[PDB]
Amino acid sequence: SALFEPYTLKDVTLRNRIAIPPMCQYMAEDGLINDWHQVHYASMARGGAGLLVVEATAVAPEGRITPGCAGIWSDAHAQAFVPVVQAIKAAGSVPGIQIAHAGRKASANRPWEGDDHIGADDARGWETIAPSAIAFGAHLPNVPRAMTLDDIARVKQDFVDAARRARDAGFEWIELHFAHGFLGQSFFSEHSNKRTDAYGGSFDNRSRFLLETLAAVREVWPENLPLTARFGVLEYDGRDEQTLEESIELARRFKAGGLDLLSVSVGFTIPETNIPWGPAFMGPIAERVRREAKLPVTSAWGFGTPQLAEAALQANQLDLVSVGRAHLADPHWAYFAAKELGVEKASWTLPAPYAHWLERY
Amino acid sequence: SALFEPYTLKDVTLRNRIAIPPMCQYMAEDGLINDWHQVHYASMARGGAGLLVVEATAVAPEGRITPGCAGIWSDAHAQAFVPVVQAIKAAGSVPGIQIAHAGRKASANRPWEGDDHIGADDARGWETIAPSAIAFGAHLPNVPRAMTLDDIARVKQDFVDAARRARDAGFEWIELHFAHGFLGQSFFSEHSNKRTDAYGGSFDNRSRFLLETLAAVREVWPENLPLTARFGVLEYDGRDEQTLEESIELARRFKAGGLDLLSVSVGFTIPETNIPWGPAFMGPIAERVRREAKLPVTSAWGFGTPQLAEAALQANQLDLVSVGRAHLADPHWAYFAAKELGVEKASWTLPAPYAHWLER
Ligand SMILES: Cc1cc2nc3c(=O)[nH]c(=O)nc-3n(C[C@H](O)[C@H](O)[C@H](O)COP(=O)(O)O)c2cc1C
Ligand SMILES: Cc1cc2nc3c(=O)[nH]c(=O)nc-3n(C[C@H](O)[C@H](O)[C@H](O)COP(=O)(O)O)c2cc1C
Ligand SMILES: CCOC(=O)/C(=N\O)C(=O)CC
Ligand SMILES: CCOC(=O)/C(=N\O)C(=O)CC
Ligand SMILES: CCOC(=O)/C(=N\O)C(=O)CC
Repeated sequence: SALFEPYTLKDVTLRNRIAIPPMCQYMAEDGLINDWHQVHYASMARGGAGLLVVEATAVAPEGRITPGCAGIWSDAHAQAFVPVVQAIKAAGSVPGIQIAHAGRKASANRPWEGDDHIGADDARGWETIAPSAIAFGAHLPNVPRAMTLDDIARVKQDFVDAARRARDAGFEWIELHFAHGFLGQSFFSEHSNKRTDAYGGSFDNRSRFLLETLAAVREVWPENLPLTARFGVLEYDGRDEQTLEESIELARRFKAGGLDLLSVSVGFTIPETNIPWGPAFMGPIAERVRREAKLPVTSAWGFGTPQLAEAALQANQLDLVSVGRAHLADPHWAYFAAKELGVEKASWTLPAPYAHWLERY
Repeated sequence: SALFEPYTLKDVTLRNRIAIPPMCQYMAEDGLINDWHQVHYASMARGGAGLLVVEATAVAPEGRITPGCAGIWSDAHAQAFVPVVQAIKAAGSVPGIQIAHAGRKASANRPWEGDDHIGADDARGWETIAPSAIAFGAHLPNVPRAMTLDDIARVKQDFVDAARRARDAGFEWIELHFAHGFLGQSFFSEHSNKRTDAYGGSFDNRSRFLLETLAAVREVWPENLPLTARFGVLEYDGRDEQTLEESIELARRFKAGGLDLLSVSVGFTIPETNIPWGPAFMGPIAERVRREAKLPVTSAWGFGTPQLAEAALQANQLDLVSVGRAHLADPHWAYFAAKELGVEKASWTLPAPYAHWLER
């Protein structure tokens, strides 16, 4: 089964092609993770996935999405991740982390607590930042302040500091969150970036924040550990042909800047779109990025059945299959997949205290 | 769905009828649980089960099955369970514990490391105790030492101390392990109990260790928290009708002694048996014990599908359905069952960080 072949990238070897993509839990306090996260991540790692990318972790307080988001903006925040890193490794999985800045989508309620921008008189809310003073709209009406050049320098340094903290906490894989309408994606998109300086306008200028952030992180993140990014390559906004061509060109420049693998996603930069949700719908687009930019890729958004995952690997559309919600439903999804794909000794996808009994069940 | 109706026993209310029965993990060291157990129990509790009975926990070192078994024979051992109690409660489940003594089946290798008695030359092993100096046989050939009267008093006190520790660690449900061929079951069974003193021979004498242990635990375990036991009610040894009748009579005595619920199982006292493994096969026997002894019951051994579990409750064969191996496969099995049984807002069987997204 292709899904259960190992994968080597730099000094990291994953035991299979099942990756758990970053999934915010909204359970942190002042950026500090706790026993929610410890059990959540350790249990999924024991389930058999080869790579576990920890949820979007804010590089700065105002870069959280919500008051429940994890942060890594201080050394104390980084130290809180050490037991998570070590528990993932103890389970035989590889610990990664996505470092992030929510941009104009920040200062929002948890999804089950309204999912919308926090009211201005609520002490929990904060002023958001973005390339331009333009609101997302819909449930996120707050207008961000437009970043200064000093803000751009500061946020880049926050990404650098976060990457060095992640390295010292023991993460073996890093993902820069340049997708999903957050700060990096919003610098790239003409919908959200109306700047008139070196960071807006032309393709080079709109790419600049992302390329400079990557280059600054590349200095501090080790060459021997995968340096990855998540990027929304189209918006489903009626501009898909031109946006794909630009996004693929940016992927080529990411590769020239030392990126090892690209997590291919959707932009979600504005609400006025028509995303054609369906099983494995990103497969063909991820394959085009992989082939045209000549970089390994992962993707998500509907690959969460064993056969869909296997087919995407056999078609060389992906190098790793990211399976998110299925792992919230069943932390042992990798074992479920091993059974469904007929892996020999499938129960030994799990540790011995489970595997021994399930072999004979 | 009957499987998702709450259950009240004494002061405890379970959010549904799904119980996770005790399942040894073989991952402790010197009786002390660790990160293996912490994540294992917390994750299953978040999965939605209403009751989580922690694995057989030895009341004394020689009462472990293996060198990896949990213990509660000191106050430090009990404190190690506190974070497990807290995590189970934080998930909205109810924490229970099975306290145990493996008797002649003790001093064995872990199941994936041979599953057999540790050899006499191997310093990891220890001398085992039992009612009589007679081996289980098969893969457990070591002949135990027959307990002295002082040994019997000591083991009873160990059960008392274990129950007191479980109480003060915050467990809300206790289960005495009188099943599965271990010490308590082996006092009851004529196969293993050849004693000629007050603890063997007649029905009263064979029951005595179990009834005295229950009574001693009763003096320390709170009246307002369920006091339960697991007991093998037949062996499938060609003596089933007589063994069932006297096991049910003992259950009546347990009831009179304050037992709140009986986990009905098989004896496993000797290897020479013919157990008819199959889906929900214990249903009819559990129902007979429940009805004849007038005690609430749970059982296991093949109820691990949503429809089998639901059917057993609708038929009033069980009060709680114990689902073991399915929770090792999927620690969110209760959520899987809620979906299968058409529970409204089934995803909210899980906590919010999962439930919100799975609803959509
Ligand atoms: C609860 C939840 C939280 C998420 N948080 C993140 C995140 O922190 N960073 C990110 O890039 N994507 C995040 N996503 C998107 C997922 O990584 C993934 O792309 C999505 O769940 C689709 O994959 P699936 O169909 O296998 O669930 C999240 C998704 C969910 C359901
Ligand atoms: C790994 C494992 C460990 C077990 N440990 C215990 C135990 O500590 N105490 C006990 O009374 N039964 C124990 N059992 C028996 C189970 O509680 C249960 O009766 C059995 O798994 C059958 O239920 P199931 O068909 O739902 O798995 C164990 C079973 C398994 C698979
Ligand atoms: C809908 C696109 O946005 C996401 O997938 C997401 N959370 O839901 C994140 O990226 C959190 C950082
Ligand atoms: C300096 C080179 O940049 C370009 O010419 C360009 N657009 O202006 C593209 O590459 C389109 C993606
Ligand atoms: C023979 C059946 O015995 C069991 O089910 C069991 N473990 O497998 C225990 O009870 C451990 C205390």
